[PDB]
Amino acid sequence: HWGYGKHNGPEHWHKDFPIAKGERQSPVDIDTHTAKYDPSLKPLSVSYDQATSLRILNNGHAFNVEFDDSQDKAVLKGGPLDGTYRLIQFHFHWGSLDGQGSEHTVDKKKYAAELHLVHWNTKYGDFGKAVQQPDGLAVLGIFLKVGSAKPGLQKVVDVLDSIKTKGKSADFTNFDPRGLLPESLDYWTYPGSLTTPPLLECVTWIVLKEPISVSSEQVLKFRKLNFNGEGEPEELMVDNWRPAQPLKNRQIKASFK
Ligand SMILES: CCCC[Se]C[C@H](O)C[Se]c1ccc(S(N)(=O)=O)cc1
Ligand SMILES: [Zn+2]
Repeated sequence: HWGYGKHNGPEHWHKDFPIAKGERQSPVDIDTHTAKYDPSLKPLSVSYDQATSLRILNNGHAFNVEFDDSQDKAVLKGGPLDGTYRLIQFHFHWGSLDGQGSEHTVDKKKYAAELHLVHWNTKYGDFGKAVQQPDGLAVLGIFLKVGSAKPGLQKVVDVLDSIKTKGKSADFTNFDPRGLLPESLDYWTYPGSLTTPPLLECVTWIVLKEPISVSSEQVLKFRKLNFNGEGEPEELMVDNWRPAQPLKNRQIKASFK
């Protein structure tokens, strides 16, 4: 099965998922000098005041914080988007060392980690339908750098001991994802894909320019997670990131000058 090892990692994925070599794959390097300011892009609208978190799951590739998406409770609108996109889950990608871990890069700079807040277009009715559509998903990407602690991340860090291994889940109610945002909502945007199999070309990527700061102790706790199931030999959950893919016939747009 696919993963991030020597034998099943990103360079192998094309054999089961040929769209891996497609025309709008993610992530990409954001060349900040080549991205064009698009004065017609709107401010992002992030409306998370009524978000209902439910559960946290170790899926063997990352951990997902899942939300109630059965109503318009936590939505993303505006920016490059037409219509309303409902928050379904967030997860991270991170490194074994602070100098790697992000999926997107900025002028080839790798951050320690990257947060993905995943949303689906409500005109398609459910997430499974939305991933079959070129405008089905909107993923809000936020870089993490190591420095000062992020206080709004700590409730996530403290539960990870309870979901160490693949298939473990824990109740995770009343978590406020607004605590993970930076101050500025300035962003880059481009059409892309899921960054894991099945690599479907269904994502409007919205990547915030301002990173959030997390502490070394916070990311060290991410790196204590396991890819393996309980009672299997330990394989630390680190370097769960896909490298940058060819931009091909795409333009990255900036919301800011
Ligand atoms: C069977 C249900 C529908 C088929 Se999609 C299969 C599975 O649910 C992957 Se969900 C996924 C979401 C976000 C990302 S990312 N890193 O943000 O681009 C990656 C994957
Ligand atoms: Zn992701």
